[PDB]
Amino acid sequence: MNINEILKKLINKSDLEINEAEELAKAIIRGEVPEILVSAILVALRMKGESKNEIVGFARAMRELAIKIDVPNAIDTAGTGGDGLGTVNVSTASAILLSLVNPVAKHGNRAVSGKSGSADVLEALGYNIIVPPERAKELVNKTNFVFLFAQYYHPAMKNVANVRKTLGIRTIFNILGPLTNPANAKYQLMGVFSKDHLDLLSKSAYELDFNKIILVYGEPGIDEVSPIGNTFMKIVSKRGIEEVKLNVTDFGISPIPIEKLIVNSAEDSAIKIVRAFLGKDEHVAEFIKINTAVALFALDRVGDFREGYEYADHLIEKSLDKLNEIISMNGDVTKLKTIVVKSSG
Amino acid sequence: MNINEILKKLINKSDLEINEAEELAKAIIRGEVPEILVSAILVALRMKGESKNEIVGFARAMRELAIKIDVPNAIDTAGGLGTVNVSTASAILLSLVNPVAKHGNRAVSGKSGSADVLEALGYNIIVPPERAKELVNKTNFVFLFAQYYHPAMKNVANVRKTLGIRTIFNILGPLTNPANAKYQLMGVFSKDHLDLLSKSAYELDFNKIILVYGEPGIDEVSPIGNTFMKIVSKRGIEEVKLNVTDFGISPIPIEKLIVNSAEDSAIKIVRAFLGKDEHVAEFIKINTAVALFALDRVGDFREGYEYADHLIEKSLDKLNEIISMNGDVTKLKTIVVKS
Repeated sequence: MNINEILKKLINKSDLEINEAEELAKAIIRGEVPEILVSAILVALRMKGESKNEIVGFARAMRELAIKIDVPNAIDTAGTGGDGLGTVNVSTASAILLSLVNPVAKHGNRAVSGKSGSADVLEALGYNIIVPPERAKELVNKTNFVFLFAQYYHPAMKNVANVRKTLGIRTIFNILGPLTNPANAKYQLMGVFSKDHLDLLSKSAYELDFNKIILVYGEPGIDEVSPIGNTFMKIVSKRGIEEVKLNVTDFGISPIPIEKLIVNSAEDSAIKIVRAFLGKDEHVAEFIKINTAVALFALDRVGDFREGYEYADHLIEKSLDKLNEIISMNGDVTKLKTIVVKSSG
Repeated sequence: MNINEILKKLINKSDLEINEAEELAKAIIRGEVPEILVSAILVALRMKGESKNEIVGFARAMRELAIKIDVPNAIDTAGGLGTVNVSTASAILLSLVNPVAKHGNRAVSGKSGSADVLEALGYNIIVPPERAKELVNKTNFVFLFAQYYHPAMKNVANVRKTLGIRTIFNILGPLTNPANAKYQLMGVFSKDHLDLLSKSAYELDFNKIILVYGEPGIDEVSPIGNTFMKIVSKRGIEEVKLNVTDFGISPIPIEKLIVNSAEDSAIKIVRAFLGKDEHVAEFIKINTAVALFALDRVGDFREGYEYADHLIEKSLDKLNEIISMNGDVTKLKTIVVKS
C-alpha cells in the first residue's frame, strides 16, 4: 500500500483490486494521507470511473471503522443523493411508515444543498439526531425506529471532511452512504442517481452481504421511486440481481405533478410530510406511498407492488401518531406540534 | 473566476476556453487557490488530457507572472536517455551569429540539465535580470535559470512535489522563455505532444518555432534516425520529416552520446569543440542546423549543417568570452585540459 503507486495506477485508469482499495480507504479515513493526495485520488477515481471492487473495498473499510449497533433485521431507506431536483425527503417519511411494520435503522446526514439531508428534516421535526449506541438500541426496541447520524456513527470520517468540503464535488464517498448502515441492516431500499450507478452499485451490493437490497433510479433523474414515469430497479439478494422496470401507473396512480413534490428547505420537507400524514396533501402522500410500497416488497411482506401501495395506505393513516411517539421519546414534541400547526394541524 | 465551476467542467472532461484557463492558471500561480483544489485541478487536467487552449492559457499566465527582460530577436534551443546536452552547446554556436537567450533548469536526472552543464563549464548560472540584458548585449548569450525567473512557481511547488506526477506545468517550459525570444527550437517527448504543442505554439506569438521529436525518444534532433518536426510561423504549421542521413552523415551510435555527470557532459562538449569527439560534434551540428533554419540564415538543413561546422570551430573561444564576463574561466581551462 503505497499512495504514490496507487495514484499512478489511477492516473493510468487502472482499476484497483479490492484489498488494494480497502487499504487505500483505510489509510484515507484514518487520516494517514496528505490532503493533497486524498484530493488527487478522489478526483482520479471519479474521472476513471469507480469500479465494483473499489466501491466494495471502500465500503468495507468504512464499515470496519464505524461504531456499530446490532439490528440486522432492520430496514433502511438511504439513497445516494445527487445534484438534481430538490424533491421532498420521501425516504424520511417512508421510514416512518415502515417503522409501523418493521424495525427501522435510518442512516443519514445533514446536507450542503441548503438543508436537504434526512438529519435536517428530522431535526426540523423535533427529533434529537445524536443518539448514543446504548440508547439507539433502546429506541428501536420501543418504537421500531432510530436515526443513526453518519457524522456520529462514522467518527473517523471527519478525517476526510475538509478535503470533501473544499473539493465541493461528489466523490466515491457520496455513493457509499447507504452501503454503510451502522446497524448492519440487511434490508434496504437504496436510491441512485443514474442508470450506470444502478448497475455498478447493484453488483457492488451483491458482494456486500445484504439479505435484500433494492436499488432504484427514478425517472426525471431521481434517487427515489419515480412519481411521473418509470423507475428502473435492481433487486439483489444472496441469489442474484433481478432487473425490474416499473411505471408510476403500476401502483394504481396517475402521474404525480413534480411541482407539488418540490421543496426549498428542511422545514418545507417537514411541513409537507406532515401535511400528507394529515391527509392535506394528496400528491406528497402518493409520493410517500409508492416509495414505501417498494420498501415493503423488499421486506417480502407484500407479493406485489400495488399490494404494497395499498398496504402503505393503512400505514400512512397511522403515521402522524407514530411520528408523535417517535419524537416524544427522543426529541422535542413542541417543535413537532408547531410544524403540525404550520400546515394547519 | 470561479474555481469550483472550473473543476466541475474538467471533471466532466470539457475543455476550457483560453481566457478561462489563463485566469485559472494566474490564480493558481499567484497562490490564491487552496492546495486541495490546485491538486484536484492538475489531476483533472491530466486525466481529461490537456487541450490546446489550456496550454495557451497557462503559458500566457506564466509569461505574465515571470521576471522578464526583452530580447525578442533572440533564439532559444531544445533540451531521459542521458544523452549529452547538445542544446546548450548548440546555444553556444548560435551566439556567434545571433543573440541567444537560453532558458533552462537543473535536471533532476543526474546533471544533464543545461544549468548543470553550464555550471561545470564555469558559467555563473544565476544571473540577476538587470545583468541579463547587458550580458546579451555584450556577448550575445545569456542563460535564464527558470527556477529564478519564474519565482511565483513557488506557490505550486508543494502540490507538485507531493503529487509526484507529471502535470500541465511539465510541458510549458519552452513556451515560457523569460526573454520573450521569438525564435525557438523546442523538443517534445512524444509524437502526440508534437501535434498539440505546435497548435499551442501557433497561438503563442512566435516569429518562428520548430518543434522536434527525435528517435528513439529524445526532445531534440535525432542522431540515429528520424526526427518528426513541425515548423510554426504566422503562416501556419508545416509537417516535416527528417533523417540524420539527410544531414549527409552516418547514424551516430547513441552509446557515444550518453554521459553520466555534468562534468562529463562538459568535457564531451569541449572535446567536440576541440575536434576531439566527432560524434558529439555531429550531434551538435545537426541540432544547430535546424535552429539555423529557424532563424532563416540558411535555406536548407544541409546548408545549416555545413554552416554549423564553421561555427563549431569558433565556439571554444566564444564560450571563453561568454564565461569570462559571467563566471570563472579557470574552471573552463580546467575542463579544457585535453579533455
